[PDB]
Amino acid sequence: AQRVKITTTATPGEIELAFEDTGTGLPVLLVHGFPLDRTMWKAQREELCDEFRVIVPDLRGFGESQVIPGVATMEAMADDLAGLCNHLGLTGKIVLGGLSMGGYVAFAFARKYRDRLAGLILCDTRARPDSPEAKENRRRVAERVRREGPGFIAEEMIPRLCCESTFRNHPEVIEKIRQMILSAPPEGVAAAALGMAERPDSTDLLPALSCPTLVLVGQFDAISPPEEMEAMARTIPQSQFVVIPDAGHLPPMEQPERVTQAIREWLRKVHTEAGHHH
Repeated sequence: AQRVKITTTATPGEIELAFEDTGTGLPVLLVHGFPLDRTMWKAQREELCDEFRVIVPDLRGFGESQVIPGVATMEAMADDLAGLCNHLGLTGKIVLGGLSMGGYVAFAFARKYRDRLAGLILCDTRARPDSPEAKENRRRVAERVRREGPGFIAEEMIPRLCCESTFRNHPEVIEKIRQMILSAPPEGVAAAALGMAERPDSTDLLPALSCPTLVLVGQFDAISPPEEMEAMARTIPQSQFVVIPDAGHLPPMEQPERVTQAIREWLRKVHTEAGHHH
């Protein structure tokens, strides 16, 4: 992995991001969820790099990236991604993928940087904004995590994040997810919780998308359910909708091969060398 100071149009104008960059060719940036880090996309990075260039950052406040106290808006996170691509000389089109919060970041990027997208991958995410009770819950999580750290988040969320078959067949995956949550910087978690509370509604963005979009969901996702994601896909032009069997909310980790294959086959259709040149 690398760590670089990037220039970003969001406050505070410069930020140090940790990231992985593996493979050559057409760029695919994959954005983790909340409270996660770049390692949640490790299987896809390590496999897709035979055919694509896979870039996987720790977002501001997460993993090994700089923590920026206050509010980390979805827009700011998207600005940081644009700045990372600028740093790397990836100033043409990319495919951008995200899971859950990472999907919220992808929407923010599509609003602002639509001309930089060859495609979008939306996994286990939602277009609606937070309800009032969800906003209040973000504030409560922020307040507490700053002081107590993320253990309470792991305790609440682990039983909800993955399907029963993952617990039974892949206890090592459960433990990796637990460690990922437990390691998340307290103030980074807080700043992102507050940022999520204030994200806009992306419902009307969806029909306005101008690139192919892959919509992926675990069969047993209780958090961003398949019925909701299917309904989302029906409003996105040039969508492909894929339900990953025997996965909950974290298909990339629970069913890594199925997710890698779904992404690979879709990328072959949408992210071509001739499109990069012209």
